[PDB]
Amino acid sequence: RRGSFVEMVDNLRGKSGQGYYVEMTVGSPPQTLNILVDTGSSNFAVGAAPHPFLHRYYQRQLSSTYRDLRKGVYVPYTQGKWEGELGTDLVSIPHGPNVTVRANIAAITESDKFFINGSNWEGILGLAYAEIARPDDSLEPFFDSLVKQTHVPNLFSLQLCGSVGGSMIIGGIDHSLYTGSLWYTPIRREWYYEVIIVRVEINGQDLKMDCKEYNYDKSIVDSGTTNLRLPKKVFEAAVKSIKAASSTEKFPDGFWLGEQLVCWQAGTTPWNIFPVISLYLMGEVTNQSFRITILPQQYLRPVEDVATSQDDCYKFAISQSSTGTVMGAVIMEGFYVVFDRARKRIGFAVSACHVHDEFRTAAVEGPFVTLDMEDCGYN
Ligand SMILES: CN1C(N)=N[C@](C)(c2cc(NC(=O)c3ccc(F)cn3)ccc2F)CS1(=O)=O
Repeated sequence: RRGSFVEMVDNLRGKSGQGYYVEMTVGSPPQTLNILVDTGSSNFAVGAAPHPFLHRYYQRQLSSTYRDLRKGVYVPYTQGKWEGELGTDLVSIPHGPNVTVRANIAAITESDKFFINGSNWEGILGLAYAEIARPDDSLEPFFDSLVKQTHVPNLFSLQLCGSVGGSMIIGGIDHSLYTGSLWYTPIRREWYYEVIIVRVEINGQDLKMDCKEYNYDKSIVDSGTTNLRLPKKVFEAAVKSIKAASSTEKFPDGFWLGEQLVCWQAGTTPWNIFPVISLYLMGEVTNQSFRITILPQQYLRPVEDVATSQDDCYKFAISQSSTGTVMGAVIMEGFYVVFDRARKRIGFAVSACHVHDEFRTAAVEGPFVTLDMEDCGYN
C-alpha cells in the first residue's frame, strides 16, 4: 500500500500541553495501553506498577509471550526520571499495520515527574535511533524491530493537529493529510532526528546571525516537546525582534520568559500584532534550501486549566535551550512531517489540519539559494 492508509487516519489523541498518544497492545493475550509518540527519544517504556496517576499498566505476569532480559535501566532527564526492568514481548498497533512484532519493553517500576496527573497515557514510544537508546545502542528501538521483522517500509509520518488529534502513518505517507508539495531536509545524523537550520526570519526579517548559532549545538524534530526551543543567543535575538514586531501592545518581561501567562477577553486575541516565524532548512541539493513558516496560532498556546481567570490565557511557547533548537509541537502542528528513515531525510508539507486565520497560513516554500549551509552545522 502507498499514498492512502485510511485505517491509520485519526489514530492519535491528546490533551492540550500533554502530548499525542497512540493505542498499542503488549503481550499475549493483548493488553491495551495509550502510548505517547516521541520522536525525541528511542526507548519503548511503559508503566508496569499501580502508580496512582495511571489508568492502567503492563501486567507481565498475565503474558505468555513475555521474556525477561534480567537487566535494569535508569533514565534521568532534566525534570523527571524513570527506572525499569527490560524484557521483550509481542507488540502491535491496532490502528496501524496488521502486524505483531517482538520488541524491547522497559517495564517502569519507579519514576518521578514522569507520569502526568490527569493524563491518559501509560507509556512512551521512542521513535528516534539506537544511538540514544538507554542503556546503550544495543537495545533495539521499536521501529527498527518493526522494520526488521515485517515488510513495513522504513518510514513513518506525523500529522499533529492542535483535546487534540492527529495521524501517525506507519510505513507510508497519506496524501490527504497535506496540501502542496513535500520539501525534504537531510537528517544530519541518525541519533535524534537532527536537521540544520540555515536562516531564520521573523516577519520576513533575517536575524543576520552566524547560522552555526541556530544549530548550537543541535537542531532536532521532537514530537515529545511542546515548545519551539532555541539556543539562548538565538532566543534573545528572536524575542528582541518579536518584541519589536509586536510593539503596538506591551507585555511584561516574564511573559516572554514563560514566567507568567497573558490573557485576553474571549475571541479578542490580537494574532495580527504577532509576527510569523520562518525557518529555512537545508535542502536536498547543494546550495538549495526551503522555508517553513509558522503563525502565532502555533507559538501562543492556549492554557485551559486556569481556575483564577475567566478569560483566554496563553503561554509563550518559545523558550531558550542549552541543548540546541528543538522543533516541538509548536512547529509540527503546522505541518505534515515525513520521517523518511530509508532516505535519511525529513519532509515537511503544509498540514491540512493546521490552525490558521483568514489572513495568514502556515507555509512550506522553495527552492531558495543559500550558500555555505555546511557551515551551519556544529562540530
Ligand atoms: C524532551 N523529552 C522528550 N522528547 N522525551 C521524553 C522521554 C519525555 C517527553 C514527554 N513529553 C510530553 O509530555 C509532551 C507534552 C506535550 C507535547 F506537545 C509533547 N510532549 C514527557 C516525558 C518524557 F520523559 C524525555 S524529555 O527530555 O522530556
